[PDB]
Amino acid sequence: PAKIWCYCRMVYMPMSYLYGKRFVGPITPLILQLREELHTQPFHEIQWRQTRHRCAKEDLYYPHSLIQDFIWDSLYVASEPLLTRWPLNKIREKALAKAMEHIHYEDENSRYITIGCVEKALCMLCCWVEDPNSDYFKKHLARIPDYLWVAEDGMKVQSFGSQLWDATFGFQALVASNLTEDEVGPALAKAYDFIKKSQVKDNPSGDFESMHRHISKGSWTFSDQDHGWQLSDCTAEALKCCLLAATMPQEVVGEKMKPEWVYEAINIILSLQSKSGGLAGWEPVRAGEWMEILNPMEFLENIVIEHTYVECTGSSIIAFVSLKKLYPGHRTKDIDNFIRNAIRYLEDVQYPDGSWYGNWGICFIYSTMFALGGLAATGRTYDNCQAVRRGVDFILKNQSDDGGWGESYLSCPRKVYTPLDGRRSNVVQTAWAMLGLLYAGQAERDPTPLHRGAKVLINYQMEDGGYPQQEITGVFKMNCMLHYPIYRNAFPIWALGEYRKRVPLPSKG
Amino acid sequence: MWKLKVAERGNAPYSEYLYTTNDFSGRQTWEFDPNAGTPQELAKVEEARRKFTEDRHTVKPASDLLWMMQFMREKNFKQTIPPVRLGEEEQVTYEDLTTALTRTTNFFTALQASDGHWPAENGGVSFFLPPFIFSLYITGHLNSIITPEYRKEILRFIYNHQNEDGGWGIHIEGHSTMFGTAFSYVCLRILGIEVDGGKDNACARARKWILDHGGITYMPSWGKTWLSILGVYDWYGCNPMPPEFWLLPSYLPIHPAKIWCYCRMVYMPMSYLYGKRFVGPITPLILQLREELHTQPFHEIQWRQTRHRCAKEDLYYPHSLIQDFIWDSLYVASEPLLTRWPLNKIREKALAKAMEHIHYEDENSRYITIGCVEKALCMLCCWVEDPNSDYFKKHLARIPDYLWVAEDGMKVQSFGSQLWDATFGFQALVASNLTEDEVGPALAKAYDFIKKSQVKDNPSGDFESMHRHISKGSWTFSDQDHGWQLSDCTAEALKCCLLAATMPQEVVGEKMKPEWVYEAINIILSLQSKSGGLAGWEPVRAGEWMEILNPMEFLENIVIEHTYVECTGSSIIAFVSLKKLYPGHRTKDIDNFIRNAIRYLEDVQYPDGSWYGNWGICFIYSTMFALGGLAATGRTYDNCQAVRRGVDFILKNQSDDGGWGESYLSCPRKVYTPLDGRRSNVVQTAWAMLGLLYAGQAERDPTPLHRGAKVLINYQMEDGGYPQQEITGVFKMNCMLHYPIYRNAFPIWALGEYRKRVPLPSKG
Ligand SMILES: CCCCCCCCO[C@@H]1O[C@H](CO)[C@@H](O)[C@H](O)[C@H]1O
Ligand SMILES: CCCCCCCCO[C@@H]1O[C@H](CO)[C@@H](O)[C@H](O)[C@H]1O
Repeated sequence: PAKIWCYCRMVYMPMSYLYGKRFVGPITPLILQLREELHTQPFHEIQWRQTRHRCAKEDLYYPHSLIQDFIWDSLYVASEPLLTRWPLNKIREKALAKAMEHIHYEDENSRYITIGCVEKALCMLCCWVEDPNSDYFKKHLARIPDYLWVAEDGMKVQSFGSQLWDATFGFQALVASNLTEDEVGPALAKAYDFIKKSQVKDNPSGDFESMHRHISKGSWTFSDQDHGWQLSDCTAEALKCCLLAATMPQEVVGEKMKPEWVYEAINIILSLQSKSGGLAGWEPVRAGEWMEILNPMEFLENIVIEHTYVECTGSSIIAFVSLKKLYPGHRTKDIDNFIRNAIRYLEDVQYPDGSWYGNWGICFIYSTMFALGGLAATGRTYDNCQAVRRGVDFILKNQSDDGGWGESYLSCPRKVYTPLDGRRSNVVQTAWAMLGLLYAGQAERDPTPLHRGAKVLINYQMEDGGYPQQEITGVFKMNCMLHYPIYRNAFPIWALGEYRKRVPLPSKG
Repeated sequence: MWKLKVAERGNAPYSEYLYTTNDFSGRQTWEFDPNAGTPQELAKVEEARRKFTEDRHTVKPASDLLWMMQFMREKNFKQTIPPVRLGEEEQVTYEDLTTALTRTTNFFTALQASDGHWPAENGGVSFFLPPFIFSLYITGHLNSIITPEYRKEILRFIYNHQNEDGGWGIHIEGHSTMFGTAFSYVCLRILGIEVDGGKDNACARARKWILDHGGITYMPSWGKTWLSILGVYDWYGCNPMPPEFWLLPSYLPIHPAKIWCYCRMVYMPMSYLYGKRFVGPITPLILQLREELHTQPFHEIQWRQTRHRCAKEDLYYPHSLIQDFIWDSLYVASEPLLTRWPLNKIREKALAKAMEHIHYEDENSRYITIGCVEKALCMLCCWVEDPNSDYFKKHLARIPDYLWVAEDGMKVQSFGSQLWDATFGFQALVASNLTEDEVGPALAKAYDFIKKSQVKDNPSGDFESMHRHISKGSWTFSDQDHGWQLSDCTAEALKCCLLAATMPQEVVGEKMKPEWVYEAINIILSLQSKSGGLAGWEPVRAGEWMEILNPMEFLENIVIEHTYVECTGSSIIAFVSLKKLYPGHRTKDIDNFIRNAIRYLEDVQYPDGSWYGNWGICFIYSTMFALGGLAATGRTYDNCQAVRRGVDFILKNQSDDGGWGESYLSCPRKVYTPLDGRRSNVVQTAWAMLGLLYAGQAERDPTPLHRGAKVLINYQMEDGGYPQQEITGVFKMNCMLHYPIYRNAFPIWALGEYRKRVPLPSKG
């Protein structure tokens, strides 16, 4: 269990307990009258041993391997005839007790706001079937209304919080944009104090070490401080925000953080790193890529084991480069080595077409922006450099009739980069492309394409404010999708803030 | 008193009469004449021996000079042309290049053209000869087969290349290995030579290196398995390899029809030997030699916990945790069961199936099976079953087909390479301009041999559904007597045939029928992967996760095959060349295959602008083939994807005079270290020039090409050829190979197209 991914470990463990207990819910009169219409054959007059392997051709993304199917088939006859009529009392009871105590130790440290709606829902049943009358069940029931949400359509369910990530992105956009009226100072302070208060500093309760978990010291979460989960992606943006706000005057933004807490964040970031370059999100490395053969699901990919993410590597390298300007005072001979290790990783992930796709945003250029931002930091030029011109040429070759950029939700799963969505464009994707191209120093090279890129943004501006474009603009594990409501405004303002700073574009009137 | 002569002895050559397929089409044999002698020519042998003995440190390999010496009397050309030398950036004209070609081509084509090819050699690594010595010692025919005059030659071969530090190498240019050192010491000691401490008899020197490395328990699994048969090691100290893997309905994920052919044909005799638990007789030499080797008493040590002790010098691919756990579980699953209470039915059926599979395989292979080690092990496998038979005698009869002699002592040739080198030489000759036009008879005398070298008959018996692939009009790497499909040689053979097809009939002779090429095209199209490219023997079996079960630790990617870039480039250039002659077979399929293969080449490219190969030791060896296969589909240079990367990589890396060089350790480390003293080699420079030429850089900027051509004329010998001696070959990223004719085949090929591409006008 100390080898598999954290999400799979915390999801399948309640599944393991439920399978071991063979728990079946009460058969209400609705169940008996509804179980007949679903199945095309009679409910109890069918077979089940040979019906286990029937995969649909519509929901099949990663088919099972021969070895995996053979292992499951062997285990079916190894376990069911044994641990159902003559169950090993000692082994099964110890396994159930260990699962129960692990779930109890995990939920207490997670403050009952555990990762995933499905995982929390399954854990609620797992703890209810053990003791319907307790306090853990009541506290789990109390945090249920923390996930429901309302929109233009009916009520929906929010998988997890994202206030910290969007707040950091908005703060970075605001500070990058020129303070014209300078009245954003109070809002910047009222967000900075919240950001400071959002830092997770306490260790998980109990013996977190040697319990299939990693050490957390001054780390950041993705949802809120109440969770207490280390994630290198959000920490890299938080450190950049803190460093950029550090140089701002004290009299305008307020007090500043102590310079000793950043060392813990640097140590945590350096803790997560692979042997060939880059870093993962939660754990550095467990095993090889051959562990994915045992994937139970068929509509996802790369779930059992983690992998290195290019966006996190780019954010970490740009954060480390930004730190050098302020003060070099911690492991001068180690940060340079880490940067050298990370530099060669970015070149490997590049595809021959000149672009490499990400893992969270639905685009072949979403990770390109972060890579270009993290590549120009180490002095990578454009006239004479390796792999820098490939992304620029890829971006230039692919545009709309008016210079816009667009893709489709099926582009990433097929890994083909199909932009045929009607030759349309979106504000978020165009802003991402412009920001990525800006880090390459193309403003002084040839800003003529940038003129239409900026002009295709002003028309989409609403008189009431904001941009009315509505798209998911997010992917999850190459099959699932995600939506962000503030990306419509956060990124265009960020791009327009640096558009004037890079190229003055003089015009008296 | 050694004369090199074609065999022509199909009726009882040494001990048993054998059967040929095309009247000994290229059979290689060597005989020690009893009455040969010359007052002055025989004196050259001592000079050849002493030159290598004194320049072993500076030059590790040795080109075959005594072999080509014998052909100087048979063809007394006596040509006198000084080596043309140009300096101070003087532009060369057609005259100097034509003179150099006239001097370096006539003797090359007169070296050997009677049969239709040139005798080539592999790379002497001193790795598979101790198996032959052990086999001959265990069969009792060592005295009958190995004459005493061969003993001094093999002793000199062993002594000529020995590391002064004590630790030998896996290949000729190795450094501080345990397998090679131990095997060489055992083979030298078992042939009746005592223990001394001199420079010639360096047993005492090797004692210090053997003893200070934890005995002989740090050698790889092959060494332990081999010494367990000779009464030196114990079966409990190695890993279990049950012979029951061949009993399955071929539905399990691991079946013999899934693993590579070489591994399947090598480990099967190992499986039989492990199942039978056969141990050779303990001669008085064995008991007196088993004590000095081990640092502890022979029988007073443990073996169950000594199975996992890997040396830090001969470790390239460490074992995985799952593999070690599987072996540990199998050790207690099989040994307590199938040793004291063996399953009679299962074990007997497994042994019978292994025996019948070996017998069916050797008959179809004409007893010239792949690999010296595999043949040596199969000889023991068939001898322990029936010491008095005909298969054993016929195996014993083909033993002298592998021994070879060079400037150093007698060596062993792993496999034949006459067809590959003959095709390369023919391609070079036809690409070079026919100045005197007298190469026509030699071209015909090689073309008829090439036509006769085609394998057309199916393997005897039910070759299909026997873990083998269909062969129809295929080509082998060694000779037609083998009958093994290989897409690499077929691609070059088809190009040679197509290029010779457009030549006039009156000058080269008759031509092949246009119906046989369809079978070759079908065979080539049969081998292809689902993502692009193709393998050598089988299209695809499983994924890349099968390599976790690798038993060896000094190699990599042995259990399963892989796609080779060089073969893909050769196939695509052959297919493009075929379109010019006549499109008449699957017009909608060849284009699809080319489209599939095009995208494969882009993927294998490294970010540095170059991708290394698998057979030549260079990061640019595969680059030449890729560039040759990429410019065929209209890939330009000014505006194209990935074409400029290789050109920039080649331009950025040069010598002080524009030369190119690498090191044997560059490919294993995948770093492309050229720091060999900033030197260069003729073969590598010719490869680089040929690869750059396909990119159309002759009209772009031929200024770098001037020095690239000039650094070649100086290396030209007045007697002909180039004296540079390097292996210029790699095998599975750890082993090395040598080619003796690459010194001449490639420079002439480059010079032939140098004048054709850029005229370089100069009136005088
Ligand atoms: C200490 C040794 C106890 C011997 C078996 C106890 C009697 C049966 O006990 C049961 O046996 C079944 C099959 O083994 C399983 O259900 C469990 O082992 C156990 O509950
Ligand atoms: C149908 C079962 C017959 C007996 C199987 C015993 C377990 C297999 O084991 C083998 O069986 C041989 C034949 O009995 C015996 O020589 C030994 O028990 C053992 O070698």
